[PDB]
Amino acid sequence: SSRVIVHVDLDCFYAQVEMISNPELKDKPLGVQQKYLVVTCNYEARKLGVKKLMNVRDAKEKCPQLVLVNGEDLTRYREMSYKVTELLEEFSPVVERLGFDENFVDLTEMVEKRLQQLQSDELSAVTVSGHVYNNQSINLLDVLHIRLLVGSQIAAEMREAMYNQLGLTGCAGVASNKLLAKLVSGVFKPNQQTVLLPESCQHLIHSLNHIKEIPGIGYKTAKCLEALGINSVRDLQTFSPKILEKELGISVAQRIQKLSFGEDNSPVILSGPPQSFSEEDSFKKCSSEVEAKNKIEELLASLLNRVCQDGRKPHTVRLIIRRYSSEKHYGRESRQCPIPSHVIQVMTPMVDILMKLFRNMTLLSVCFCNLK
DNA sequence: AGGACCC
DNA sequence: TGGGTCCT
Repeated sequence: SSRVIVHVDLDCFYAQVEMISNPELKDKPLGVQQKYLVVTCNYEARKLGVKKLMNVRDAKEKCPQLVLVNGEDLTRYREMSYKVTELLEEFSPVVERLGFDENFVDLTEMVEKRLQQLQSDELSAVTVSGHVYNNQSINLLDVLHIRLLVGSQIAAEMREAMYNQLGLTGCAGVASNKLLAKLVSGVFKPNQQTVLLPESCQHLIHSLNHIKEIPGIGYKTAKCLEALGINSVRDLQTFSPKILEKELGISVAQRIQKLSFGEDNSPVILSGPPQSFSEEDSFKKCSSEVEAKNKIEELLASLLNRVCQDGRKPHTVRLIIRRYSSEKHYGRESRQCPIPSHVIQVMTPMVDILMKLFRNMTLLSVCFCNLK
Protein backbone atom coordinates (compact mmCIF):
# COMPACT_ATOMS: atom_id res chain seq x y z
CA SER A 1 0.00 0.00 0.00
CA SER A 2 1.95 3.03 1.32
CA ARG A 3 5.54 3.67 0.27
CA VAL A 4 8.52 5.49 1.75
CA ILE A 5 10.74 6.84 -1.00
CA VAL A 6 13.93 8.88 -0.63
CA HIS A 7 15.39 11.19 -3.27
CA VAL A 8 19.14 11.86 -2.95
CA ASP A 9 20.44 14.93 -4.77
CA LEU A 10 24.13 15.83 -4.65
CA ASP A 11 25.17 19.46 -4.38
CA CYS A 12 26.94 20.89 -7.47
CA PHE A 13 28.34 17.44 -8.23
CA TYR A 14 31.10 18.19 -10.76
CA ALA A 15 32.32 21.05 -8.59
CA GLN A 16 32.54 18.72 -5.56
CA VAL A 17 34.65 16.29 -7.58
CA GLU A 18 36.94 19.04 -8.88
CA MET A 19 37.27 20.52 -5.36
CA ILE A 20 38.22 17.12 -3.98
CA SER A 21 40.89 16.72 -6.67
CA ASN A 22 42.60 20.04 -5.99
CA PRO A 23 41.83 21.24 -2.42
CA GLU A 24 43.23 24.69 -3.26
CA LEU A 25 39.97 25.20 -5.16
CA LYS A 26 37.85 25.18 -1.99
CA ASP A 27 36.47 28.43 -0.53
CA LYS A 28 37.49 30.07 -3.82
CA PRO A 29 34.59 30.47 -6.31
CA LEU A 30 34.76 27.48 -8.63
CA GLY A 31 33.03 26.90 -11.92
CA VAL A 32 33.21 23.79 -14.08
CA GLN A 33 33.40 24.50 -17.79
CA GLN A 34 32.47 22.58 -20.92
CA LYS A 35 33.29 24.54 -24.06
CA TYR A 36 31.93 28.07 -23.58
CA LEU A 37 29.61 27.17 -20.74
CA VAL A 38 29.79 26.95 -16.97
CA VAL A 39 27.66 23.89 -16.37
CA THR A 40 28.01 24.06 -12.59
CA CYS A 41 29.88 25.90 -9.85
CA ASN A 42 30.35 25.64 -6.08
CA TYR A 43 28.10 27.64 -3.75
CA GLU A 44 30.78 30.27 -3.10
CA ALA A 45 30.83 31.29 -6.77
CA ARG A 46 27.07 30.86 -6.87
CA LYS A 47 26.85 33.43 -4.08
CA LEU A 48 28.58 35.87 -6.44
CA GLY A 49 25.90 35.55 -9.11
CA VAL A 50 27.28 32.60 -11.09
CA LYS A 51 24.36 30.43 -12.23
CA LYS A 52 24.29 26.89 -13.64
CA LEU A 53 24.57 26.75 -17.44
CA MET A 54 25.80 30.31 -17.93
CA ASN A 55 28.14 31.68 -20.61
CA VAL A 56 31.74 32.10 -19.47
CA ARG A 57 31.63 35.79 -20.38
CA ASP A 58 28.42 36.54 -18.49
CA ALA A 59 30.04 34.40 -15.79
CA LYS A 60 33.24 36.41 -15.45
CA GLU A 61 31.59 39.80 -16.01
CA LYS A 62 29.55 38.81 -12.96
CA CYS A 63 32.52 37.41 -11.04
CA PRO A 64 35.86 38.66 -12.50
CA GLN A 65 37.76 36.21 -10.29
CA LEU A 66 35.94 32.93 -10.90
CA VAL A 67 38.28 29.97 -11.28
CA LEU A 68 37.50 27.48 -14.03
CA VAL A 69 38.30 23.81 -14.53
CA ASN A 70 37.50 21.90 -17.70
CA GLY A 71 34.79 19.30 -17.26
CA GLU A 72 34.39 17.91 -20.79
CA ASP A 73 35.86 14.54 -19.78
CA LEU A 74 33.15 13.00 -17.58
CA THR A 75 35.30 10.06 -16.54
CA ARG A 76 35.79 10.98 -12.88
CA TYR A 77 32.26 12.35 -12.48
CA ARG A 78 30.84 9.11 -13.88
CA GLU A 79 33.05 7.01 -11.59
CA MET A 80 32.05 8.89 -8.43
CA SER A 81 28.44 8.77 -9.57
CA TYR A 82 28.50 4.99 -9.50
CA LYS A 83 30.24 4.86 -6.14
CA VAL A 84 27.35 6.92 -4.74
CA THR A 85 24.74 4.63 -6.27
CA GLU A 86 26.56 1.49 -5.04
CA LEU A 87 26.80 2.93 -1.55
CA LEU A 88 23.03 3.54 -1.65
CA GLU A 89 22.38 0.04 -3.02
CA GLU A 90 24.03 -1.33 0.13
CA PHE A 91 21.26 0.21 2.24
CA SER A 92 18.58 -1.21 -0.04
CA PRO A 93 18.96 -2.86 -3.48
CA VAL A 94 16.23 -0.99 -5.36
CA VAL A 95 17.98 2.18 -6.44
CA GLU A 96 17.13 4.23 -9.52
CA ARG A 97 19.60 6.67 -11.08
CA LEU A 98 18.46 9.91 -12.68
CA GLY A 99 21.47 11.45 -14.35
CA PHE A 100 24.86 11.34 -12.61
CA ASP A 101 23.84 13.24 -9.49
CA GLU A 102 20.44 11.90 -8.42
CA ASN A 103 19.21 8.59 -7.02
CA PHE A 104 15.83 7.30 -5.82
CA VAL A 105 15.69 4.51 -3.24
CA ASP A 106 12.57 2.62 -2.25
CA LEU A 107 12.91 2.41 1.54
CA THR A 108 9.53 0.80 2.13
CA GLU A 109 10.73 -2.68 3.08
CA MET A 110 13.62 -1.34 5.15
CA VAL A 111 11.28 0.91 7.13
CA GLU A 112 9.01 -2.03 7.99
CA LYS A 113 11.87 -4.22 9.20
CA ARG A 114 13.10 -1.40 11.44
CA LEU A 115 9.65 -0.68 12.86
CA GLN A 116 9.12 -4.34 13.67
CA GLN A 117 12.31 -4.22 15.74
CA LEU A 118 11.01 -1.40 17.95
CA GLN A 119 9.03 -2.18 21.10
CA SER A 120 5.62 -0.88 22.21
CA ASP A 121 7.23 2.05 24.02
CA GLU A 122 10.33 3.19 22.14
CA LEU A 123 7.94 3.79 19.24
CA SER A 124 6.90 6.93 21.11
CA ALA A 125 10.50 8.12 21.14
CA VAL A 126 10.73 8.06 17.34
CA THR A 127 12.12 11.38 16.16
CA VAL A 128 12.70 13.13 12.88
CA SER A 129 16.06 13.71 11.25
CA GLY A 130 16.41 17.03 9.46
CA HIS A 131 13.59 19.37 8.38
CA VAL A 132 9.83 18.69 8.30
CA TYR A 133 8.29 20.40 5.25
CA ASN A 134 6.09 23.40 6.08
CA ASN A 135 7.07 22.96 9.73
CA GLN A 136 4.19 20.50 10.00
CA SER A 137 3.41 19.05 13.43
CA ILE A 138 4.15 15.35 13.82
CA ASN A 139 1.54 12.95 15.14
CA LEU A 140 3.27 9.98 16.73
CA LEU A 141 0.08 7.90 16.56
CA ASP A 142 -0.17 8.26 12.79
CA VAL A 143 1.50 5.13 11.39
CA LEU A 144 2.26 7.04 8.18
CA HIS A 145 4.12 9.74 10.15
CA ILE A 146 6.20 7.15 12.03
CA ARG A 147 7.20 5.47 8.77
CA LEU A 148 8.27 8.68 7.07
CA LEU A 149 10.22 9.67 10.17
CA VAL A 150 12.15 6.40 10.16
CA GLY A 151 12.62 7.18 6.49
CA SER A 152 14.21 10.48 7.50
CA GLN A 153 16.57 8.57 9.83
CA ILE A 154 17.71 6.25 7.05
CA ALA A 155 18.15 9.26 4.76
CA ALA A 156 20.39 10.88 7.38
CA GLU A 157 22.40 7.64 7.68
CA MET A 158 22.82 7.58 3.88
CA ARG A 159 24.01 11.19 3.72
CA GLU A 160 26.40 10.63 6.61
CA ALA A 161 27.79 7.57 4.86
CA MET A 162 28.20 9.41 1.54
CA TYR A 163 30.19 12.04 3.37
CA ASN A 164 32.29 9.72 5.53
CA GLN A 165 33.07 7.08 2.90
CA LEU A 166 33.12 9.28 -0.24
CA GLY A 167 33.65 12.89 0.87
CA LEU A 168 30.40 14.09 -0.73
CA THR A 169 27.63 16.33 0.66
CA GLY A 170 24.07 16.32 -0.60
CA CYS A 171 20.36 16.76 -0.06
CA ALA A 172 17.67 14.16 0.54
CA GLY A 173 13.89 14.26 0.37
CA VAL A 174 11.62 11.68 1.98
CA ALA A 175 8.03 11.21 0.84
CA SER A 176 5.42 8.61 -0.18
CA ASN A 177 6.29 8.59 -3.92
CA LYS A 178 9.02 9.67 -6.36
CA LEU A 179 7.37 12.93 -7.47
CA LEU A 180 7.01 14.28 -3.93
CA ALA A 181 10.41 13.01 -2.78
CA LYS A 182 12.08 14.82 -5.65
CA LEU A 183 10.05 18.00 -5.10
CA VAL A 184 10.82 18.06 -1.38
CA SER A 185 14.54 17.17 -1.52
CA GLY A 186 15.33 20.68 -2.66
CA VAL A 187 13.31 22.67 -0.09
CA PHE A 188 16.36 23.29 2.12
CA LYS A 189 18.94 23.49 -0.64
CA PRO A 190 22.48 23.15 0.66
CA ASN A 191 23.55 19.78 2.10
CA GLN A 192 20.34 19.22 4.07
CA GLN A 193 17.26 17.01 4.04
CA THR A 194 13.49 17.40 4.35
CA VAL A 195 10.56 15.04 4.93
CA LEU A 196 7.03 15.51 3.58
CA LEU A 197 4.06 14.44 5.71
CA PRO A 198 0.80 13.63 3.81
CA GLU A 199 -1.15 16.63 5.16
CA SER A 200 1.28 18.99 3.43
CA CYS A 201 1.17 17.51 -0.08
CA GLN A 202 -1.10 20.19 -1.54
CA HIS A 203 1.00 22.97 0.00
CA LEU A 204 4.13 21.52 -1.71
CA ILE A 205 2.46 21.04 -5.10
CA HIS A 206 0.91 24.51 -5.08
CA SER A 207 4.21 26.02 -3.99
CA LEU A 208 5.33 25.54 -7.63
CA ASN A 209 4.86 28.55 -9.94
CA HIS A 210 4.28 26.75 -13.26
CA ILE A 211 3.40 23.24 -14.47
CA LYS A 212 6.82 23.17 -16.15
CA GLU A 213 8.30 22.75 -12.68
CA ILE A 214 6.59 19.40 -12.19
CA PRO A 215 8.91 16.41 -12.79
CA GLY A 216 7.36 14.54 -15.70
CA ILE A 217 6.23 17.61 -17.67
CA GLY A 218 8.88 18.73 -20.14
CA TYR A 219 9.45 21.72 -22.41
CA LYS A 220 7.06 20.32 -24.99
CA THR A 221 4.03 19.27 -22.92
CA ALA A 222 4.28 22.58 -21.06
CA LYS A 223 3.83 24.61 -24.24
CA CYS A 224 0.91 22.38 -25.17
CA LEU A 225 -0.78 22.96 -21.80
CA GLU A 226 -0.15 26.68 -22.18
CA ALA A 227 -1.76 26.94 -25.61
CA LEU A 228 -4.73 25.51 -23.68
CA GLY A 229 -4.63 28.19 -20.99
CA ILE A 230 -3.21 25.87 -18.34
CA ASN A 231 -0.42 27.72 -16.51
CA SER A 232 -0.64 27.03 -12.77
CA VAL A 233 -0.74 23.73 -10.93
CA ARG A 234 -4.35 24.46 -9.91
CA ASP A 235 -5.30 25.13 -13.57
CA LEU A 236 -4.09 21.62 -14.47
CA GLN A 237 -5.83 20.11 -11.45
CA THR A 238 -9.10 21.75 -12.44
CA PHE A 239 -8.91 21.36 -16.21
CA SER A 240 -11.31 19.02 -18.01
CA PRO A 241 -10.00 15.42 -18.15
CA LYS A 242 -11.73 14.86 -21.49
CA ILE A 243 -10.19 17.76 -23.43
CA LEU A 244 -6.78 17.07 -21.93
CA GLU A 245 -7.24 13.41 -22.81
CA LYS A 246 -8.33 14.34 -26.32
CA GLU A 247 -5.27 16.51 -26.98
CA LEU A 248 -2.30 14.87 -25.24
CA GLY A 249 -3.37 11.24 -25.40
CA ILE A 250 -5.19 9.23 -22.74
CA SER A 251 -1.83 8.05 -21.42
CA VAL A 252 0.01 11.35 -21.05
CA ALA A 253 -3.14 13.23 -20.07
CA GLN A 254 -4.25 10.94 -17.24
CA ARG A 255 -0.69 10.72 -15.91
CA ILE A 256 0.25 14.38 -15.74
CA GLN A 257 -3.11 15.29 -14.24
CA LYS A 258 -2.43 12.79 -11.44
CA LEU A 259 0.93 14.48 -10.95
CA SER A 260 -0.76 17.87 -10.59
CA PHE A 261 -2.39 16.43 -7.48
CA GLY A 262 0.91 15.06 -6.18
CA GLU A 263 -0.11 11.53 -7.23
CA ASP A 264 2.49 9.31 -8.85
CA ASN A 265 2.48 5.53 -8.62
CA SER A 266 5.57 4.94 -10.78
CA PRO A 267 7.89 2.43 -9.06
CA VAL A 268 11.53 3.13 -8.26
CA ILE A 269 13.31 1.12 -10.97
CA LEU A 270 16.56 -0.78 -10.31
CA SER A 271 19.02 0.90 -12.66
CA GLY A 272 21.75 -1.73 -12.48
CA PRO A 273 24.53 -1.47 -15.13
CA PRO A 274 24.35 1.10 -17.99
CA GLN A 275 22.27 0.20 -21.06
CA SER A 276 24.72 2.14 -23.24
CA PHE A 277 28.11 3.85 -23.41
CA SER A 278 28.89 6.93 -25.48
CA GLU A 279 31.05 10.01 -25.82
CA GLU A 280 30.30 13.18 -27.76
CA ASP A 281 32.07 16.36 -28.81
CA SER A 282 30.92 19.59 -30.38
CA PHE A 283 33.28 21.43 -32.72
CA LYS A 284 33.26 25.06 -33.81
CA LYS A 285 31.87 23.67 -37.06
CA CYS A 286 35.25 22.14 -37.89
CA SER A 287 34.54 18.87 -39.73
CA SER A 288 35.12 18.97 -43.50
CA GLU A 289 32.78 15.98 -43.95
CA VAL A 290 35.96 13.95 -44.47
CA GLU A 291 39.34 13.28 -42.85
CA ALA A 292 37.68 14.75 -39.76
CA LYS A 293 36.97 11.12 -38.88
CA ASN A 294 40.24 11.07 -36.96
CA LYS A 295 38.00 12.57 -34.26
CA ILE A 296 35.73 9.53 -34.41
CA GLU A 297 38.87 7.47 -33.85
CA GLU A 298 39.44 9.39 -30.63
CA LEU A 299 35.91 8.83 -29.35
CA LEU A 300 36.24 5.11 -30.07
CA ALA A 301 39.57 5.04 -28.23
CA SER A 302 38.16 5.96 -24.81
CA LEU A 303 34.90 4.14 -25.43
CA LEU A 304 36.70 0.88 -26.27
CA ASN A 305 38.51 1.15 -22.93
CA ARG A 306 35.15 1.77 -21.24
CA VAL A 307 33.08 -0.83 -23.11
CA CYS A 308 35.91 -3.15 -22.07
CA GLN A 309 36.13 -2.49 -18.31
CA ASP A 310 32.42 -3.19 -17.81
CA GLY A 311 32.88 -6.81 -18.85
CA ARG A 312 29.76 -7.16 -21.01
CA LYS A 313 30.03 -6.73 -24.78
CA PRO A 314 27.98 -4.48 -27.12
CA HIS A 315 26.27 -5.96 -30.17
CA THR A 316 25.32 -2.63 -31.72
CA VAL A 317 27.10 0.59 -32.64
CA ARG A 318 25.89 4.00 -33.74
CA LEU A 319 27.08 7.38 -34.98
CA ILE A 320 25.23 10.65 -34.50
CA ILE A 321 25.86 14.07 -36.04
CA ARG A 322 24.74 17.69 -36.34
CA ARG A 323 24.68 20.43 -39.00
CA TYR A 324 25.09 24.21 -38.70
CA SER A 325 22.66 26.67 -40.28
CA SER A 326 19.56 28.40 -38.92
CA GLU A 327 18.07 27.99 -35.44
CA LYS A 328 17.44 24.23 -35.56
CA HIS A 329 16.16 23.80 -32.00
CA TYR A 330 16.34 20.04 -32.64
CA GLY A 331 18.42 18.24 -35.24
CA ARG A 332 20.31 14.96 -35.01
CA GLU A 333 20.92 12.00 -37.34
CA SER A 334 22.36 8.53 -36.74
CA ARG A 335 23.13 5.32 -38.61
CA GLN A 336 22.58 2.25 -36.45
CA CYS A 337 24.16 -1.08 -37.41
CA PRO A 338 25.10 -4.47 -35.85
CA ILE A 339 28.67 -5.21 -34.76
CA PRO A 340 30.49 -8.19 -36.40
CA SER A 341 30.41 -11.19 -34.06
CA HIS A 342 34.09 -11.73 -34.84
CA VAL A 343 35.16 -8.15 -34.10
CA ILE A 344 33.35 -8.30 -30.76
CA GLN A 345 36.15 -10.43 -29.33
CA VAL A 346 40.85 -4.03 -32.39
CA MET A 347 40.08 -0.50 -33.58
CA THR A 348 41.15 -0.90 -37.21
CA PRO A 349 38.07 -2.92 -38.20
CA MET A 350 35.55 -0.86 -36.23
CA VAL A 351 37.19 2.29 -37.59
CA ASP A 352 36.04 1.70 -41.17
CA ILE A 353 33.02 -0.04 -39.69
CA LEU A 354 31.91 3.40 -38.53
CA MET A 355 33.43 4.96 -41.64
CA LYS A 356 30.85 3.38 -43.96
CA LEU A 357 28.02 4.38 -41.62
CA PHE A 358 29.78 7.74 -41.85
CA ARG A 359 29.44 8.32 -45.61
CA ASN A 360 25.83 7.08 -45.58
CA MET A 361 25.17 10.35 -43.77
CA THR A 362 28.83 20.31 -35.63
CA LEU A 363 28.81 17.38 -33.19
CA LEU A 364 30.05 13.78 -33.42
CA SER A 365 29.36 10.92 -31.00
CA VAL A 366 29.77 7.16 -31.05
CA CYS A 367 27.37 5.05 -28.98
CA PHE A 368 27.86 1.41 -28.05
CA CYS A 369 24.47 -0.05 -27.12
CA ASN A 370 22.51 -3.31 -27.06
CA LEU A 371 24.81 -4.79 -24.39
CA LYS A 372 24.77 -8.51 -23.56
C1' DA B 1 15.47 6.52 -36.78
C1' DG B 2 13.57 9.92 -34.30
C1' DG B 3 11.32 12.00 -30.21
C1' DA B 4 10.52 13.55 -25.20
C1' DC B 5 12.22 14.18 -20.99
C1' DC B 6 16.00 14.67 -17.19
C1' DC B 7 20.39 16.09 -14.90
C1' DT C 1 24.13 24.74 -26.19
C1' DG C 2 28.05 15.79 -22.40
C1' DG C 3 25.59 12.01 -21.15
C1' DG C 4 21.35 8.58 -20.52
C1' DT C 5 16.60 6.06 -20.46
C1' DC C 6 12.39 4.45 -22.39
C1' DC C 7 8.60 4.97 -25.93
C1' DT C 8 6.70 5.44 -30.97
